[PDB]
Amino acid sequence: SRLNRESVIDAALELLNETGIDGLTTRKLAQKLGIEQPTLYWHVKNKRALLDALAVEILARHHDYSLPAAGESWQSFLRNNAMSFRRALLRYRDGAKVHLGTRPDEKQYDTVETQLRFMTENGFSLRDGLYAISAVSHFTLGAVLEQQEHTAALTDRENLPPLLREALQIMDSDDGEQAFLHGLESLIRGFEVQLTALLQIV
Amino acid sequence: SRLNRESVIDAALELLNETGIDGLTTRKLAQKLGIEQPTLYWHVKNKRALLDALAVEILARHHDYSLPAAGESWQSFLRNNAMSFRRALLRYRDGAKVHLGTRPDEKQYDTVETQLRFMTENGFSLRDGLYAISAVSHFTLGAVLEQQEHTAALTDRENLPPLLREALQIMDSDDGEQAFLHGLESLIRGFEVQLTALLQIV
Ligand SMILES: Cc1c2c(c(O)c3c(O)cccc13)C(=O)[C@]1(O)C(=O)C(C(N)=O)=C(O)[C@@H](N(C)C)[C@@H]1C2
Ligand SMILES: Cc1c2c(c(O)c3c(O)cccc13)C(=O)[C@]1(O)C(=O)C(C(N)=O)=C(O)[C@@H](N(C)C)[C@@H]1C2
Ligand SMILES: [Cl-]
Ligand SMILES: [Cl-]
Ligand SMILES: [Cl-]
Ligand SMILES: [Cl-]
Repeated sequence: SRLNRESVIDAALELLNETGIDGLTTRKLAQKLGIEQPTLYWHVKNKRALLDALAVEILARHHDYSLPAAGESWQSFLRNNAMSFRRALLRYRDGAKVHLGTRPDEKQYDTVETQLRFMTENGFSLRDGLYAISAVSHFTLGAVLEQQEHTAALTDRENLPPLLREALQIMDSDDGEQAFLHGLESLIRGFEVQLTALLQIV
Repeated sequence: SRLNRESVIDAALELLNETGIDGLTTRKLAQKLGIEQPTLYWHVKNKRALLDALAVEILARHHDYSLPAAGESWQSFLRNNAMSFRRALLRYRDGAKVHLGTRPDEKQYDTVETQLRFMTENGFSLRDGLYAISAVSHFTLGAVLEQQEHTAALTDRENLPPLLREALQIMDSDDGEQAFLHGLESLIRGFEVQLTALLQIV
């Protein structure tokens, strides 16, 4: 097959979706691509390189709300950005796992700079703006992680107390979206309390 | 070596700390234990079983704030519980990854029931209490994930714009704890706004 950047990543995304993060071995990638391993090594040195590139491409493909609308409130931007990030992370098997620990790629610099600048323009110190964005990112990654990994575990592997029993029905009543959106509102409002408080005790 | 539950888990925890979640293969576990693979299979059927058991034991060992103090506020319980959960997840390499997607084990039923009951006693519906606890869990897992995976990536693998440059210094100025604690306060306060609002628009 074609071994340009785009096609290697396509194939790796396919292989990820088919077999998860453990299936992504340079060995199985060579098979999908129809090549020998030294051929693949010329293009792709190791799993880390591959994963870093997949993380960027997952957002290029499916992260459709990466910048604020004109005059958009910071609350609304974080909300829309979070839902977009969640969507993108859920579109491939183990995609959140792929994203973990990545730092912004050079291709993403202008976008992440604008996000950070936008927060400071709305009254946050750089630090407080970053802690908000971070918290949103972290909560969204955890929520997605937990969902994706739960589904995996249900393909592999009775005296419940009553509240737990009900709580289990509730979590499993949708894909996680209800709990995620409730949490996201809580988070955004907590940032707001913090921001508006200025130097007052809060 | 001894192949009781306790010693198998000890060994697997050791192997996890030494080699991360990918190092935990039934094959490498058999070597640490000084046994052949069919011997190990009698005790441990597959990786999933192992991981589920490790997740429970990581909390038994290092999760020291799993229940509310007498008269403790719900805010203070969530705070103390979250910091405890974070500590426990950070005590082994890839321990958050080990915990992902696990549901409460029978050994943990009484504790999780009490957590859920405690929330409802403090004015939450079961559902809203669960969304709070979930959000805390998810945010803590993401935060820990991101930290642990970042450190891994720094063992494997220059025109930064200014805000990103500073933001990178800030994240890397500690182990993640500052951002985590700031986020946690934001989250808890957002739950409070939601709870006290009752049927009022908020
Ligand atoms: C600001 C920032 C971000 C991210 C990030 O990893 C990061 C970092 O590692 C160090 C310092 C700053 C940041 C994101 O992953 C990312 O997901 C991202 O790259 C990103 C994106 N590229 O559009 C986002 O939308 C952000 N959003 C999920 C809060 C977030 C922004
Ligand atoms: C309530 C609950 C919890 C957890 C959980 O996985 C869960 C679930 O999967 C379905 C329904 C309810 C819950 C936790 O993982 C756990 O980490 C947990 O087992 C736990 C523990 N065993 O002590 C905790 O302390 C909790 N805390 C991190 C918010 C949280 C509580
Ligand atoms: Cl071709
Ligand atoms: Cl080619
Ligand atoms: Cl022995
Ligand atoms: Cl034995």
